[PDB]
Amino acid sequence: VEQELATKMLQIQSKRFYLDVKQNRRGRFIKVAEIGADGRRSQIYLALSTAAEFRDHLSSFSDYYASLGPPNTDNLPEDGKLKSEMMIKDYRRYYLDLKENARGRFLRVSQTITRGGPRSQIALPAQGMIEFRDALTDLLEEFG
DNA sequence: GCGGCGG
Ligand SMILES: [Cl-]
Repeated sequence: VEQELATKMLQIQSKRFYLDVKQNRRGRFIKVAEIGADGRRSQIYLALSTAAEFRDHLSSFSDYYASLGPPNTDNLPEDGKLKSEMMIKDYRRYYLDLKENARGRFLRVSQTITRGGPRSQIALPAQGMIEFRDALTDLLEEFG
């Protein structure tokens, strides 16, 4: 029992993103879906307060990204976060990591509760963060 | 036209 309240769709590189504001008996939330070029779906759910936090943080990630030069690569593998933030809502944790690999820079958004439990993540090309931010802002202006 | 380092 989830009533749809508003939607936005974005095409970013080979991916499509849907931002949907919905409501159930406990309240309102925003669902963020990533659809890969092959059709693979990944989704995260956000309280509206968390969504606004997310929207706020995207600007600093974009500022940081815009200032970067070329990666540089030694001869060992690397994870490395270029930049990290974490958000919390109740028992849910959201990790925002700006990362680089051979496929470019991207924002990893990961949702977790416990080590042995359900996990969800989306991966947003760094070039799409401004567009994504402004889409989130449009929905936030209409809700909560 | 991708593609995102797990248990
Ligand atoms: Cl809330």
